[PDB]
Amino acid sequence: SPPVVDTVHGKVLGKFVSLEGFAQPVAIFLGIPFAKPPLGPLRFTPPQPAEPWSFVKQATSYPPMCTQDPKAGQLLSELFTNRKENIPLKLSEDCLYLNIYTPADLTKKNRLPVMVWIHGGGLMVGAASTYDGLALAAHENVVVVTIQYRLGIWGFFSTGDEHSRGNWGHLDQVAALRWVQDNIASFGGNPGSVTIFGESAGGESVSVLVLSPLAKNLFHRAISESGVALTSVLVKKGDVKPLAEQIAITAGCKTTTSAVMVHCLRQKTEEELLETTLKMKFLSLDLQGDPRESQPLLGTVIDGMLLLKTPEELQAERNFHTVPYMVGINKQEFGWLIPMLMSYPLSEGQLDQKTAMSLLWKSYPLVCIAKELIPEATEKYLGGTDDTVKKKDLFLDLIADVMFGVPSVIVARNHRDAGAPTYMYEFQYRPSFSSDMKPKTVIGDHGDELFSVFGAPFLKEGASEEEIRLSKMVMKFWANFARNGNPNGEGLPHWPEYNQKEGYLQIGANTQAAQKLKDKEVAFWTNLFAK
Repeated sequence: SPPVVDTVHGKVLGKFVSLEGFAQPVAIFLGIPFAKPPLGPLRFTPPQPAEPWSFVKQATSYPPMCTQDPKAGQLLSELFTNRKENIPLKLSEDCLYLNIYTPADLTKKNRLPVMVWIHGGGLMVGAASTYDGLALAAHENVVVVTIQYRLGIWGFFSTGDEHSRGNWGHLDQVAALRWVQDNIASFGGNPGSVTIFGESAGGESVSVLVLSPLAKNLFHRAISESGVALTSVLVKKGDVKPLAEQIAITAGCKTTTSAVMVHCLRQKTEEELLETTLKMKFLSLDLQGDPRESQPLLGTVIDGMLLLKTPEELQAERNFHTVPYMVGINKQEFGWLIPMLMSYPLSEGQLDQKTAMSLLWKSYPLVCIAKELIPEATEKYLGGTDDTVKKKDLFLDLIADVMFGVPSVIVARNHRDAGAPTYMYEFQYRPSFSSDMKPKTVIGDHGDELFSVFGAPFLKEGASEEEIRLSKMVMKFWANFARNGNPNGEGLPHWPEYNQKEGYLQIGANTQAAQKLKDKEVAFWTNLFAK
C-alpha cells in the first residue's frame, strides 16, 4: 500500500488501513512467521527459528489458525471477535505466525510501546486473527502484536519425561517474544517496552511466563485477564502419563514406552490427530465413572524447562519476574459463556442441594475440589436459602470464584509481596455485542472486557455513548500501563495500586475504586483447601 519492512529473516509487505478520527493510517502486517513450521519430526519439539527468505514476503493475508476443533474454534472466534464480521480461518499445523498493527509513520522515527496479545480458548482452540489491533493501536499509539501458539495435542502433549516434556505452546509464546525483541523496532516499536496481555488461557499463559526463567528480559509489563497460573483447570500436577497413554491409544499407537508413543504419534497425519482430538471430547464434561479421571483438556505441565516447579512453589520462592502486573476478573466469570461452550449440565431455571453436590463432583476437572470438601463448599454458598433459583446463581458464583477470583487475588498478593507494582480490577458491564442467547441479566461474563480492550465500539455497530467512553477509558488505562507500569492518567478515574490495602478498580458504567477484592472468598477457600 506500499509499506515494506525488513526483518532479521527478510522483507515483508503489509498494507494501510485508516481508522475514523485518525489521519495516519495504521500499517498492518498479517501472517509473519516467527518460527520454522512445526511439521513432521518437529511435532512435540520446541520451535526453531524461521528459515530466511529472499525477495519480499506478502504479509496481507490472515494465516491459518493452529489445528483445533473447527466448530468450537469458529464459534469462539465469533463470540470474542471485535470485528463487524468474523473472518473464517483455515486450519493447519503450519500456524506459528503473528499479526502486527503499528500506527507509526514507518518513514519517520518511532519507538512506541508494544502490547503482545495472547489469545484464550483453554489451550485447545483460538486464533490471533480473531483480534483486530486497529482501534487500540490508533487510539493509544501502541504497536499491537497478536501471536499464535500450538494448541491441544500439538501444543501440550506430554509423557511427563524427556521424550515429550510438553508445553510446546508456551515455548511458541516465548519464541514469539524473542522475535518481537529482535524485530519490533522495524515496526516502530520499542523492544525495551513490551507488555504481554491475555485473556483466559491467554491470561494463564501470561502468568506462567511471569514465572518462567525462559521468558527473562522478554517483557516489561504483564496483564492477565480472567486467568492465571493458579486457574487449576489449565495446570496439570501429578502423573500425566495416563493422559498421554489414553491419547496414544485413541490415536492407535502402542504404549510400550514414552519414546515409542511419541514416535508413533509423530507418524500420524494432521487429520488423524484432529480425529483423535474430537474423540477425546475435550472442552466437555465427562459424566462417566470418575471425575478425577475426566480430562476436559490437557495443558500446562511442570516440565523442568519452562516451569521448574509448580506455580505455588515458585511464588513462595519469589524467583519470578517482578514486573508491573495487572490481574483482573469479571463479575460473573461462569455466568453464560463457559458453561454454554462445554454443554454444562446447567439446564433448569433452578437447582437443589443434592444435584449441586454431584454436579460439583463431576465438575472436578474445572474446580479441582476433593469429594470430602464438597458438602461444606456447597453448603457455604447454597445453604443460606431454600430458593432453588438463587441456588443456581450462587453455584455459578462458586465455580467462578474457584476458577478465577480466588486464584487471581492469590497471584496478585504473592506478586505484590515479592515487591512488584501490582494492580487489580473487577469488570462489571454487559456489552451490546454480547450474543443474543445470553440472558440480559448476565453482567461481566467471561470475555466481556475484550470488547472494551480491543475497541469493538469503534469497529462494530450499535454501541451507546456509554459503551464508547467505556472502551476509550479501558484502552487508555491499558496503554498507560504499557507506557508506565501504572494505568493512571489525567482524565481517568484514580486506580489505586494493589498494595497492603488491596485497592482495585471496579470497571464498568460507574468506574470507581474499592478494596479487598474477594477477601472473604479467599479466606474461605484457602482455609477449606488446607483441611
